Amino acid sequence: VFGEEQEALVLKSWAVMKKDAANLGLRFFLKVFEIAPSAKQMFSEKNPKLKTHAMSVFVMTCEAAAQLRKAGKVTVRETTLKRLGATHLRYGVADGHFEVTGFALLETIKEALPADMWSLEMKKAWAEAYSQLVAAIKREMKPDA
Amino acid sequence: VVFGEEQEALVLKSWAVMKKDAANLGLRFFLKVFEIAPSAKQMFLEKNPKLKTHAMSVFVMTCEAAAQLRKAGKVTVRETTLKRLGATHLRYGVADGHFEVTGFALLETIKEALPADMWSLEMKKAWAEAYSQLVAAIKREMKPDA
Ligand code: HEM
Ligand code: HEM
Repeated sequence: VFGEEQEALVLKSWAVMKKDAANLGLRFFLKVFEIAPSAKQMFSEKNPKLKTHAMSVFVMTCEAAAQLRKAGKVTVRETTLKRLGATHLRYGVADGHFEVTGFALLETIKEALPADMWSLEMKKAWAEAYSQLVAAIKREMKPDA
Repeated sequence: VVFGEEQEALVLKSWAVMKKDAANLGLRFFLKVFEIAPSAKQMFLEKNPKLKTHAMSVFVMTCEAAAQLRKAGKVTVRETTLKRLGATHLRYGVADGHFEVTGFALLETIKEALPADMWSLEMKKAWAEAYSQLVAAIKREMKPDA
């Protein structure tokens, strides 16, 4: 059901935000830690691993949006998901963490994006792709049945 | 202490004896497990081959842990990987106490299957150490690298 205009809303804003990714990712993380400071204990500033992770969140969320247009479902490489599941299960990432991060995602997009690009339609588009990505990763963080 | 030649020989020799009744062995093994901790069943009755396949892996990999602890200073990635094992047991919610119950059940099952003549405090220790060290390696990939 994810439309072209939905996929487009994600892609066109990404196109703009990836021009300042390093600071984008930093804002992304400062916001996560402001809501839930305890989540800093999972990692261990300009930490380039933090940059890489933030960008991963954004890039794969764009890919899930692409994949929701096409197959109407997240079609990420099965071994990438399984790996994803295991890493996040390994570091103790629970539902709460995925949610706070999704919330921080939307607020970081708002803050960083030109005011004239932000809307309810775009909010929802990023919220859907991100949720569907999280659902798939969660699926590999539990027994398959 | 220090898994050397003697401890290996005890495990290998005993395993060569028990191997002959391995089907009945593994079933008895996990029945004890479920008897001590019934809640453990929900992570996966006598007739289920997937249960037997699992009990076999425990015995066999413990036996292999024995050979590598002696030959290389520690347990190894042979038949699958530590990271794979870590990730599977994590994904099914297996805690320290589950590993421990299974080890107790292991030694209990070995003592029941072996000739009384072969059982000893030293034999007990050899299997306990090789199992303890395998579990330790597995748990290492159920957490982040310190
Ligand atoms: C859908 C959202 C997310 C995506 C796409 C994502 C993606 C990734 C990727 C690609 C890795 C690299 C590890 C590997 O090669 O498997 C990773 C690692 C990690 N993620 Fe996530 N992640 C997400 C959400 C989260 C959340 C919500 C948390 C916790 C608040 C989190 C915590 C971690 C931790 C602690 C690591 C390990 C450290 C590292 O690789 O540098 N992730 N994530
Ligand atoms: C050192 C001891 C043990 C060894 C060597 C071992 C080994 C294995 C192996 C080889 C697998 C197959 C999947 C894979 O390749 O990752 C597996 C699966 C599994 N193990 Fe263990 N395991 C051990 C202890 C335990 C304990 C204590 C429990 C729980 C009481 C347990 C529960 C499970 C479960 C639930 C699965 C998944 C089975 C399925 O999906 O049908 N294991 N184990």
